[PDB]
Amino acid sequence: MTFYEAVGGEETFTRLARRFYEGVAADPVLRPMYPEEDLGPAEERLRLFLMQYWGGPRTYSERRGHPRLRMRHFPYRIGAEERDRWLTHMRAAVDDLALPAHLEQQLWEYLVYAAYAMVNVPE
Ligand code: HEM
Repeated sequence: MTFYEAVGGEETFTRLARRFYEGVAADPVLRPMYPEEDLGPAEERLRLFLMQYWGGPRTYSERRGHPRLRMRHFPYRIGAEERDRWLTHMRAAVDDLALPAHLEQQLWEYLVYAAYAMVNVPE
């Protein structure tokens, strides 16, 4: 019984990636930063990544290799502003998930830390 299975498995992340990406999609600043006309495959990459990370299927890494996230975000201008907006849509996406307090909190803390860590603009 992993964290993965406990929070609701695959359909929880689908829900989370989906709700996060609607928030991202409708963001004046974040949206033009996702350089795809179609945001479907980006959603998908997130969904899979989160699954894998929390102890679900290793699909992400069998499709793309290692996550090396800080490396993969290297092309992008991720400063305090971009991070804070990313967070706003994650919070909203986590909230809608309506997970039990402790499971919510662990997932949130991770997401917070990871974004804080993703900031890569010497500033
Ligand atoms: C901190 C603010 C962040 C910004 C502005 C940001 C921005 C982006 C952008 C523009 C892309 C490419 C999307 C595309 O393909 O069109 C991307 C990819 C991705 N992001 Fe972030 N990101 C942030 C933080 C995070 C965090 C905290 C996580 C994970 C917990 C994450 C997970 C991913 C993953 C898994 C990909 C695709 C990885 C792959 O290429 O296989 N990002 N991000």
